[PDB]
Amino acid sequence: MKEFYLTVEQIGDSIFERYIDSNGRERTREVEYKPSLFAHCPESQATKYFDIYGKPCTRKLFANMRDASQWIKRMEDIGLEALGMDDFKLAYLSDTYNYEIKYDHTKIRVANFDIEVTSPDGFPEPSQAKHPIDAITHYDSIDDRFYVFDLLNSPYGNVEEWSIEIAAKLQEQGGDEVPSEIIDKIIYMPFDNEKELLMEYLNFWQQKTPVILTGWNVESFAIPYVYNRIKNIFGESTAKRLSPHRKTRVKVIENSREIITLFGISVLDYIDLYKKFSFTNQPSYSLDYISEFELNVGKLKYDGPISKLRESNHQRYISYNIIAVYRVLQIDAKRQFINLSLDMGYYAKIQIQSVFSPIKTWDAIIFNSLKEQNKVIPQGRSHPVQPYPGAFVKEPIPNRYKYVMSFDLTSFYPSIIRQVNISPETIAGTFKVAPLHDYINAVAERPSDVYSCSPNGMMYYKDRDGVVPTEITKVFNQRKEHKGYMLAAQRNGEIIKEALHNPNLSVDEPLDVDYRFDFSDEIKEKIKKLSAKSLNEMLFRAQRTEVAGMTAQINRKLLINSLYGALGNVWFRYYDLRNATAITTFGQMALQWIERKVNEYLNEVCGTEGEAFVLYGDTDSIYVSADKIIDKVGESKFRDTNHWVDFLDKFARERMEPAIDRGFREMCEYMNNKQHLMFMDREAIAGPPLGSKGIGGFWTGKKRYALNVWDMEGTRYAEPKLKIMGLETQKSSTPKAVQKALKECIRRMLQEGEESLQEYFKEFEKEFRQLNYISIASVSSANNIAKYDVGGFPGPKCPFHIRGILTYNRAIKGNIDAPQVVEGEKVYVLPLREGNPFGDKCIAWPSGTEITDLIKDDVLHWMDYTVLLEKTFIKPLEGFTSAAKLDYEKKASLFDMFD
DNA sequence: GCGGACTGCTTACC
Ligand SMILES: Cc1cn([C@H]2C[C@H](O)[C@@H](COP(=O)(O)OP(=O)(O)OP(=O)(O)O)O2)c(=O)[nH]c1=O
Ligand SMILES: [Ca+2]
Ligand SMILES: [Ca+2]
Ligand SMILES: [Ca+2]
Ligand SMILES: [Ca+2]
Ligand SMILES: [Ca+2]
Ligand SMILES: [Ca+2]
Ligand code: NA
Ligand code: NA
Ligand code: NA
Ligand code: NA
Ligand code: NA
Ligand code: NA
Repeated sequence: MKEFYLTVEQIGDSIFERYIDSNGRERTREVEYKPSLFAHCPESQATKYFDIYGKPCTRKLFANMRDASQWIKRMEDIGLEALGMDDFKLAYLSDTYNYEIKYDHTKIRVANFDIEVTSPDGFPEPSQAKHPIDAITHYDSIDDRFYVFDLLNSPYGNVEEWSIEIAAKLQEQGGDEVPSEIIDKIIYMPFDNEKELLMEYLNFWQQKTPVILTGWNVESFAIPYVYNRIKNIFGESTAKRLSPHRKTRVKVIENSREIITLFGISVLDYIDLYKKFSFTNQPSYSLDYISEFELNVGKLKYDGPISKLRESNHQRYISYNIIAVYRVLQIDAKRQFINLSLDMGYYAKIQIQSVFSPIKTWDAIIFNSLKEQNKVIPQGRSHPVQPYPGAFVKEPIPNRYKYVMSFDLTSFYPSIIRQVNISPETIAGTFKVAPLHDYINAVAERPSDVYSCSPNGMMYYKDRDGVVPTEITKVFNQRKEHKGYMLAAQRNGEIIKEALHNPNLSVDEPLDVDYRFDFSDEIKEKIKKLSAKSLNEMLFRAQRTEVAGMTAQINRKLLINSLYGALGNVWFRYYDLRNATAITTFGQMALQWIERKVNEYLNEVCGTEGEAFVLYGDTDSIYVSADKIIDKVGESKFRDTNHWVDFLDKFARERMEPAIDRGFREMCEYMNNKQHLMFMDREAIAGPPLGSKGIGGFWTGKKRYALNVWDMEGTRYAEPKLKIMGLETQKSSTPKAVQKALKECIRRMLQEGEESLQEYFKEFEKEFRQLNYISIASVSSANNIAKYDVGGFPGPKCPFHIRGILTYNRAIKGNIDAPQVVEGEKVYVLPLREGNPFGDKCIAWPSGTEITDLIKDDVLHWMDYTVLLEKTFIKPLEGFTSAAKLDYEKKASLFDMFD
């Protein structure tokens, strides 16, 4: 097989690399890499190297990496540019692996681990590491085994061995319900003291050294705690055995927080993977909370506080440690962020941990792309931060909208890049710009007949291929493939959801199919014969396939969009606001241009004139009021809801899209662009159910609307799905129960009507005080707590949630055992009625947790339900209903005087 | 006593 790297590090004049050889074995080699950098030279000096602008350069080979660094500094002192890859690790990887890396994941040691630390005095600071590590579970992906290190003897208690029999038993059975599919993969090891556990762990680590190291919060807790604990006990030299190169780096942040860097290891903390790649914003990021959200597994329920869990129930203590490690594996099997990371990493030829940085990722990609043409990359330069203009957003008239069709452009900014051919080395020149609306209205003089143009004034060559458009097209093509798989899985999902209305009573088995492809007629035929058993399991498998596809497409989308954004970041080698602005300005033109073209087409094809059909639009989308389109054919001529949905689908697909294609084709001509790539396709088909009192949709303002959707990008929903953007139902700061209640109000408004809404509202208002306090608590990040802390009391302009935290601190003040609110993390927030014993109007505590028993009963007693209902529920509901022009409560009328 | 304008903070949409 082709060789491929695992990890790479620069240590002085040496590149330390771990790699899988052509025989499949893991090796490690120390290479004294001789890097090359470049300097401009006279034209007369023949060469094969040129910078991206065509200027010749001479290659400077250095005896070592240190000599190359010094040269860079002297070239700075002289005042001349030093070209080439200054991150020598990237240069090494590029040289060593001059080919598309095909890797074998089964050969990469992926380690998932989690540790337990009993601490009687609050959170055990990893920097201090004063308390014993009394449990470690370490999953090795090559062995496919859970290595469990259990401390039986500790200054905090002596305990019996953990029982795997009991662990496997149902909770109802007194057991721990450690998933049966892993019981056989557990390798259990008890220890009579910590030193022996730790030393044993280090020896295990040496035989099975992680390449990818992950887990939940491993970077901020597990790793630094293990490192410092071992360092405190055995000394630093022993601690450094955690690095296959015996080199670590302690980077410190004073508030004492430490982040350790283990050379030769790529740490991908899963919480960081999840935050960057999941596209969620969660009220809490405890593994308990995320596991529930992702896998629908129950919360690991134990009696008593964690600080006393080991002493009282060591059996469950260890089982929960094992389960916590497995839950991250389960989440990854679903989301597949480790696969994504490996993929990206080997594509760009970077350290795997650098997938968190789109700039490093693209710098490496572009660099490799340019290296192949014997071209030389420019030196990084210093730039001041500058604001610059972005997308256009249409101000919508607040109102209801019965029938709505939406259209969106495909990969807008990356497409704009490819079309215009925007790249650092494809810049041709500039032109005198007319006001933006002159280009939008097609009044302005054609910018150029020789070059490709943006309305920001930039001109680019139409013949020369750009390195940026070239490499952004490659990833875009990947993105497009996976989206195909995603949508197919989605369409298959719906097919199964409908079939679940004819559950055929029988004992059957789930059909063998690749959900990434639209079910064949044969398969669709079979499906209509299965029962809830086989159907529900195919639905699950279809949804897992869809999610896997989502991860792959949405993060390649993120990557390419991040290349756009990078052009607007001063730390990007190819930073250039000429290009970044060329993209955004072109975008503003494109959108408002098609707004006009679409309006023109519809006023004509409908017959009317001067009517505004586009009611809203954001960046690259338009929402077309389709009332007049439906009215033409009249509602009578429709058999059911699905009928007119078919109608609009066909209408948009047959008439509107070709018209839009024509509109953009002309625009591309106007700007003399390299290639027409403005592909606007239909998005949503929304409207109330046929013959109902539902309003279909509504807008309250920019980025705040709801739509009752029947079709989305070709997927016809078995049941109508609510598309809600911006509204309180979508925000993580909104209490769970309020989100749910607000959503039902919206569903009722859009699907059923005013009467139904008032019915539900009256009900919710009556019963809402029985809601669990957590479900009705607000959520918020807690930044700069100390900034507003004046003697434990709110300083000037102290934010509401911060006030709540202070209230909390005072309430628990003194109790070293009470849960502490962490700077930067999130908190639940509740209002307290006047006269409460807390001495303030609100209180806050760490999100995703029950508030400490110390004060729980008092908080429950003094909750201000009235303020809760009015601030979090009624006010937003008032905004929804006012805009749509409805009332959530029956108004008083002249009829109120009749019996 | 408190509404309207401005600010900080937070969390959306693209
Ligand atoms: C979502 C998102 C969009 N944008 C910009 C660039 C996008 O092209 C533009 C529109 O975003 P989107 O229309 O939401 O997504 P997309 O057009 O890039 O690709 P697709 O529609 O097929 O899913 O807004 C960002 O810069 N960053 C982002 O995270
Ligand atoms: Ca011993
Ligand atoms: Ca788009
Ligand atoms: Ca059936
Ligand atoms: Ca054209
Ligand atoms: Ca099309
Ligand atoms: Ca689309
Ligand atoms: Na833990
Ligand atoms: Na159970
Ligand atoms: Na120490
Ligand atoms: Na049937
Ligand atoms: Na006309
Ligand atoms: Na969009």
